[PDB]
Amino acid sequence: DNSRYTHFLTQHYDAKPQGRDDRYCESIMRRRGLTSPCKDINTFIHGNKRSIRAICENKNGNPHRENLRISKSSFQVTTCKLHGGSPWPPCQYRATAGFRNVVVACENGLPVHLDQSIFR
Repeated sequence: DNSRYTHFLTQHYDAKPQGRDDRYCESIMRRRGLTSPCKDINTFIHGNKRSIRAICENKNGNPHRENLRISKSSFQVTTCKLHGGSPWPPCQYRATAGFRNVVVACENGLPVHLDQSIFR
C-alpha cells in the first residue's frame, strides 16, 4: 500500500515553484483539493522526492519524539496559512517561505505524514 505516500506527495510536495507568495498558496491549495473545508495550515516541501524519502533511512533522518523522524538536511518549504474568519471557501492563504529540516512519520520507508507543529 502506497495510498498514504501518494497522499503525502499530493498534500506536501511541490517540486518546482517559482514565486512562493500568497497567490501560490491560494492556487496550489485548490489544485490539491485542500479547500473544502479550508485546511488551516499546510506546508509544501520543494526539491527532489528522493531527499524526502531518505528521511526514513538513517541516510537523512534521526528518530524523533514518538515514532516520527526528523531530517538531517534542510528543505526549502512554503507554509500556507488560512486567514479570514471562515473554514469554507474561497480559501485565502498567507505564505511563508522557509528553509529548515522537516519532521515526518514513515511507514515502509516512505513518508506518510508531515508534522505541522514545527511550522505554526
